[PDB]
Amino acid sequence: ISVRGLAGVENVTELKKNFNRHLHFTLVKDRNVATPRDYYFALAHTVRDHLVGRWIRTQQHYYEKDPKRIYYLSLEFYMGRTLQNTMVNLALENACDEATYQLGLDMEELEEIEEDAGLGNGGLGRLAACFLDSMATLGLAAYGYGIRYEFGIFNQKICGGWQMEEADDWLRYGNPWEKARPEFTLPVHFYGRVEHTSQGAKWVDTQVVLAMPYDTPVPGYRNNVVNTMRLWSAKAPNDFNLKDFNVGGYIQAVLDRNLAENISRVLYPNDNFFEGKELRLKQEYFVVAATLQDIIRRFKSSKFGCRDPVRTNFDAFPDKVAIQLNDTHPSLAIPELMRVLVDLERLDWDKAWEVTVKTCAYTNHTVIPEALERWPVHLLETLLPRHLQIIYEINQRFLNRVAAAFPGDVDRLRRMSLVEEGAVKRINMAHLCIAGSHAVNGVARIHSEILKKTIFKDFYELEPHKFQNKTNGITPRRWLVLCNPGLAEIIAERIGEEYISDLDQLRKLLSYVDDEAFIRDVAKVKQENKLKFAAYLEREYKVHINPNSLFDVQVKRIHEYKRQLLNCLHVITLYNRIKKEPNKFVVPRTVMIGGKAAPGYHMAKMIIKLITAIGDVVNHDPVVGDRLRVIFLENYRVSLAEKVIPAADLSEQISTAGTEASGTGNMKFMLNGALTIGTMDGANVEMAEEAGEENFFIFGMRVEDVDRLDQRGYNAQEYYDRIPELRQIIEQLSSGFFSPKQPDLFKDIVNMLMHHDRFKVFADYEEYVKCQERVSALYKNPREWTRMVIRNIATSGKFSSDRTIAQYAREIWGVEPSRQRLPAPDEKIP
Amino acid sequence: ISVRGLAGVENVTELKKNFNRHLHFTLVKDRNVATPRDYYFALAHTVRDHLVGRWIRTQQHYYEKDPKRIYYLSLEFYMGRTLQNTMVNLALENACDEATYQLGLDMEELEEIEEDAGLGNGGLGRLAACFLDSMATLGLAAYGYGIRYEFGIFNQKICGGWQMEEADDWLRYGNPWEKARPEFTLPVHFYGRVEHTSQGAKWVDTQVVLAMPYDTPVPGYRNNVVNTMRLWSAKAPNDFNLKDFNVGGYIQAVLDRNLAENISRVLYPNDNFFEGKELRLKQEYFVVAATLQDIIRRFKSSKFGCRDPVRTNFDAFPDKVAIQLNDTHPSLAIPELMRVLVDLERLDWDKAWEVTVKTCAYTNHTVIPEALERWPVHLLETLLPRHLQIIYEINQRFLNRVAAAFPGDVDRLRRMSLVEEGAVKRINMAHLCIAGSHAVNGVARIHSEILKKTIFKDFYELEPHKFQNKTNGITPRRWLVLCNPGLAEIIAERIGEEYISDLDQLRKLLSYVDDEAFIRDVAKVKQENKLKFAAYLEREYKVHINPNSLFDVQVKRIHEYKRQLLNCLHVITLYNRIKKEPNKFVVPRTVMIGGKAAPGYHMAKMIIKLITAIGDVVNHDPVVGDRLRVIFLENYRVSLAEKVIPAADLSEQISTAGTEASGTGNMKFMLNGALTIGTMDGANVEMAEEAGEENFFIFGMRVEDVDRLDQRGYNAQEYYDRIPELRQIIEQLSSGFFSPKQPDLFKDIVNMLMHHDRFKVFADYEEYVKCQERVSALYKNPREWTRMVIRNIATSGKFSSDRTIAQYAREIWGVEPSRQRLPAPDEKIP
Ligand SMILES: CC(=O)NN1C(=O)N[C@@]2(O[C@H](CO)[C@@H](O)[C@H](O)[C@H]2O)C1=O
Ligand SMILES: CC(=O)NN1C(=O)N[C@@]2(O[C@H](CO)[C@@H](O)[C@H](O)[C@H]2O)C1=O
Ligand SMILES: *Cc1c(COP(=O)(O)O)cnc(C)c1O
Ligand SMILES: *Cc1c(COP(=O)(O)O)cnc(C)c1O
Repeated sequence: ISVRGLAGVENVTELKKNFNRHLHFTLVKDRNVATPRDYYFALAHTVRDHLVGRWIRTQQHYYEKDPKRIYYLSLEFYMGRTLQNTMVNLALENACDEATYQLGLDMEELEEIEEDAGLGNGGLGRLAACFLDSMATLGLAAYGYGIRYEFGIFNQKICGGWQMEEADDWLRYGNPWEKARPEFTLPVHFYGRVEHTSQGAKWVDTQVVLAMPYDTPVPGYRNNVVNTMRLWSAKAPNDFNLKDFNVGGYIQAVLDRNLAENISRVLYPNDNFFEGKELRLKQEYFVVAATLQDIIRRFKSSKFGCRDPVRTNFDAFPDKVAIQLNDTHPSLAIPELMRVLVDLERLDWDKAWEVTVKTCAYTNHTVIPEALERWPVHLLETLLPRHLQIIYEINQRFLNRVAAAFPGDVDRLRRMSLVEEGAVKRINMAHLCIAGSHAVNGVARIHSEILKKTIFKDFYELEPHKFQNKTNGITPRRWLVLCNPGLAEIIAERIGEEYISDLDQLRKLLSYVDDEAFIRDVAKVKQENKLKFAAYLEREYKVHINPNSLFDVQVKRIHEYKRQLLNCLHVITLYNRIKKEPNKFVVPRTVMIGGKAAPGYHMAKMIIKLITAIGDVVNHDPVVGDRLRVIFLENYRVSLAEKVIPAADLSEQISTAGTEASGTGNMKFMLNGALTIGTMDGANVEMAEEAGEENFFIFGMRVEDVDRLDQRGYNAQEYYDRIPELRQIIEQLSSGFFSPKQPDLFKDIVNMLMHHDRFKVFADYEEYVKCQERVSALYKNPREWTRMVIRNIATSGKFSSDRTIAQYAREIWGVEPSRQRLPAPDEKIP
Repeated sequence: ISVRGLAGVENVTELKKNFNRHLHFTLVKDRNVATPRDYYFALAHTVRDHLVGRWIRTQQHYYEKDPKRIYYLSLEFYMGRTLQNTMVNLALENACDEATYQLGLDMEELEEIEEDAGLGNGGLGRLAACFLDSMATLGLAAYGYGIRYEFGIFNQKICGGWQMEEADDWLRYGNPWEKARPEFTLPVHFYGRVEHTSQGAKWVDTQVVLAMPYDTPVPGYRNNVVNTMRLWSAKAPNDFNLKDFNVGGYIQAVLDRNLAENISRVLYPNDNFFEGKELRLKQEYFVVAATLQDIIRRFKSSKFGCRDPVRTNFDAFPDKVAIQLNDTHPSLAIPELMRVLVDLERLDWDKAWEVTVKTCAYTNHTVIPEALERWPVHLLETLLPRHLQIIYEINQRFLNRVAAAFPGDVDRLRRMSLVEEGAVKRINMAHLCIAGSHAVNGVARIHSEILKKTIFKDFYELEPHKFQNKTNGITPRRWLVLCNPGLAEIIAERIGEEYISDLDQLRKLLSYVDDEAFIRDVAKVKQENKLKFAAYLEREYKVHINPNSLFDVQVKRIHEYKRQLLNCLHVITLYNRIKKEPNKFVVPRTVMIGGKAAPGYHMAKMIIKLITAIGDVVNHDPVVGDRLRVIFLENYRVSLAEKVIPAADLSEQISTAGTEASGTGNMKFMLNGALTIGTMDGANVEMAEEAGEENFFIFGMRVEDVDRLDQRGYNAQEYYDRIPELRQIIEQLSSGFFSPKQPDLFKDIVNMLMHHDRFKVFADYEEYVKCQERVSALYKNPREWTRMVIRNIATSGKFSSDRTIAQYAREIWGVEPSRQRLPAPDEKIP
């Protein structure tokens, strides 16, 4: 059937009876009233059963051996569905497929019932998910720590071409994967005030919110290792949240509990954008405070909570603990670790600081200013008074370091301060992270250089040793084996299976680049993938596409820097040329654009309306026929990505050079047989560098060109004046060609494009359509297109998160990865 | 060990492995980190497993056979713990005891970990719970329908002698008994307006709240029948509760969902008291609306949703459906059933009314005015506009009936109206229930007569056939076998086990009233019970009592009509007499008073303070010694009741004649070997009548005396003037003898007692202490005390809820009870 494992005689039988056990005992249903949803749960529970054994021995193991622990703090974990992934990592896929088949059910139909764990916005969140899978696969004693939002990223609905947001109640029917652990609930403080008494400061009169943990298993790939992702939930204490007496109402007091519990209710839907709301800040301290207590408790037991030097010496803390900050969201971990060490454990400042810096590491994910976290001092002042004091003190000592290093450089001092003066005083969380971490890293080579040359230049000069780079990656498991079994199979037919946990081995595929059978196969799976997607489209969304055309897709969050607008310009261009010479041949294309817009991002929502507007016109022009279709992919999410990417021919990664830190969708497309048209931005550089620029469609300005243009000054009128095709499009928008009933509908877009385009869309237009013409040319030659594809796939190995994690492990965490199978799952009950 | 069933070889082994299965697979724990709480859950899950099989066949059965269905609507279901009860009803107690023993655990210690299902306030709620158990035991196709509050009755804490309320988070660690059924979620409407168009009215522009059901199994006693208790939970729709667009905030919209969900958040903590809050009304319509849809859906399938006359003829509705209104809380069911039938199903008014009246029955539980539900019209007008219109129409036609029956009786008309004029117009829900039900019943013989003679006199004259009586009862299972296995065993040693489901058989115990062994035994278990309670006291609450003294206990909600104050007066009297003649012998007593006070009931909270105040004085007077102890039982609840009642010697049921509708705690004490000192109130009358007045300690005014006094006019001064002992107590309170630091602390109590005692406490004082002297006398003669006890126990049979239910079934529901074992639980998988 494929190498989804063995469909053993004993195990298929075993599976079936346990499926029935759960349907009866767990779901309390009988075959006569069971629905597909019930069947999905029975299976999920059956599958989950297989990894609890491993989960328990894994955790027990780490307790015995006591290795250094890696704590990945992130406010986002974009998990997606977990049934299939679990089957894949446990080699249960074929057996489950067989068993369910024998039970007269279609496993695939059941898999579609699982709701996505959308606890993330996009890149940053998905990265964390890929990392977890890699850390488990590499045998690291790692823990993912975050917030259990009961409402993840909103579900996107298109009404009249506009985006409509609606709550994502992903827990509505329950989550069979998580395990509530109310017995490990912890208290988290807010507000209050600071008392300075005799031997130390005291955080007093605080409001208490409780943090209840929920553990979700994270299985490594076929190595019997199952790590843990701990998500915190906010709960109100039953005392003060009722006991602070003297009138108010008993009922009201109870109803008001949903005020402390609002902390974990919903994820903020922003991308590369910072919103300074109090609820956000609360979420940030909540996950940090709870997590740290858990970390220290585990440390206090270790082998120190037995003997060792005997005396809670935190000197070994860094040798046993490593906490990675996914961006600045969990940045309060730094001053919080200090608070605990100094205020509670009573360590001297300097010893505490040494420990803190030595255990913390910070990862930066962007360089655009509006994304940078700068919290107003009055907010920190009210909500976390002691943390502010600690920050000021950290700042004080850091600046003194600077002054001593750069005597007299007074401007440098203000530039480097963690405190920003002006309208309102703010705290620069990024500066905080740099100062309190022993390593700072970018997510792509160019992005990392930009940090050193630009944004954090002063810090780099101060401590050059801190700055590193760790190019992002993706998990071959979910992003290949899971979503594209067809491709994985044919690759395995030639080079084996070892590449799934050693993606570098894909290079061996280079020697089949001239293989006639392989070329035919690679081309076949892609055709099968396109057919399946084209079907799904009519199935769940309804209104036909042509599977023979070129599948041109751009899927990612909607943003000005991502330039979906540039994609738009090209689409309109294709349309106008066809209308000009109707009876001239052109390579057919289905351009698919999908992505979510943050609710408050007006422009982004305007662009979504533009895309659908273009489709309204283009898709109903008889002269166009089936040569050009514009489709907006609704509710783009992980599960949807697993469907489009394998069916994509052309991948669009066209952000303005210097704006996309790295990107990861680009890597997803490369490993799945799509060709890339993009700019020298983020990881695109490393990808083209790995496959060879001849096998990549690069175009547009490089970072240097962008800066040159800025010196000069960007004037869009120029481009408008010299390119008639561009002018024609702009006047079509301006006159209502795409919005008849509301002719001025797109005035904001045009206005922006002509007068305040921060991402110089026009500057890259000419080179973009020219480049687009080259891909159309190559598509006309199936054999050569496919051969170029094989060159990309065979050369994507470097982009697996296993590689990324191995680097973090060795160069930052100080731990050694291991592909050693944990001692089976085998029963055991001590 | 006892007749808690057989500890079979095969089953104890089977139990043990499943206990381990759950500990591992369900709790995901290993023996090395498992805590008593974990062990409790493993067991609960193991036990629950045994009744899912029966649960499924029971429900399937009713579907096949299709009998008349009984729907018990109540806003309260005081369930308590359910682990033991389930073991008892399934004959699993000894086997589980053995198995856990072999696993090296103490079952009793684990049982104490289970949280109480406190979804009730007191009598009314517990009645519903006893009823459910009886309906299952009698094989009735019955369903308990209510609201799943996430916060039940508050947990009571005594601080400085005052009551402190704190949220009852009973779901904190999960509820292994319930089964969420999100697939059966239903919509419930609120607000909106009424449109009158061509063919009918339309309830329009309503706000939608969703009702998610949660099913809990209700096992009959050893008959393999497992009925269902369906509790509704409020959930917000993800559309409009987000989709009603045009600014507000996406985050805020999501956080505001906890506004529609507040409907099922907390139970109102009132007793015999009506609070006209909107949230209450919402809760009332919520349970009614959701339940009815479920009822009709089930009806539409039946055997009509196949064939029958073919044409949704609701003429058979009453032959297939019976809905019992537990008080007026679910009274909206009447106008709602009309709305659906008329507005949606399109039946003519008259045919709809005939059906409604024929399927509804109303149970009244009190006669005090402040407890009567009278909803302001402006509230119904805003929240349920169409229901108001229907009510007005019902009223219109009903009054026309009256006018025709009593021509010219204009005052009768206003008296009988469902609409009350005055300050604000209100709707008399009780009048509504009488008009729309075919039967109205009281809960005790005297209470039922009072209804006919007083409160509902006019209605009785109009339709004498509607009024009936159904004396309350209690379940011998929980209230005997479960809480007093010792007593149940010795009874069984003589007369067998058949009495557990046929309590009348207890009469046979009469022939052992002179049996020397029995007398010794009955006396022994009570001594053992007292020792165990005396221990528990020091264990969990701490500060000694004497097990040889007379256990004088009064446990029930704190209320003025319950007269805990009268009990107080007596206690102080005993104290004063001892202080007068220290070296005179008196029978030692431990008087225990426990009960919760509604948060807003100032007087009731003042009484709690008085009781603790008396104990402060009495318990620390050296001259008193161990002859008199005053203890306030904290957080009185079902699980606590199961502990005190079996250890009680004297039961206090001293409400002012005519105020306690029935009472059920009184019955609990009688069946557990306690003697009763009380007034001729509620079921006390029937109890004394059943055991013989010679075996009961009756005292005080009868109903007639109370009325005589009211004609005359009640003047407490008189009693104060003629009884020196009474005067002495009042001046002690007034002068601060019991409250030194705050001398005027009890001015409200004294003031009330002297000037506004609605329950003439003083009028019954003399006859009360005199009577108390007679019980002390009899306690001095162990052999005769015990013989009187045997007379009560042997004669309590009539007070089992099986009897009550059998009567409801035959005289109101029109169904025949059956003690037929359902065809085993045996596997089966169709
Ligand atoms: C999470 C999100 O929507 N935005 N988002 C960021 O703010 N930073 C992002 O991080 C990812 C992962 O490191 C980068 O690949 C991406 O280029 C960067 O924009 C990213 O995707
Ligand atoms: C529920 C509650 O606390 N109060 N409460 C009532 O309002 N009515 C009550 O109903 C029960 C059960 O029918 C009666 O026995 C009791 O006498 C009556 O007061 C009762 O106990
Ligand atoms: C991989 C992924 C992303 C990242 O896409 P980019 O093109 O790097 O912005 C975002 N959303 C989902 C659903 C993803 O799978
Ligand atoms: C039985 C019971 C009641 C009823 O007691 P009464 O004396 O009838 O008011 C109230 N609360 C609990 C906990 C009960 O068990």
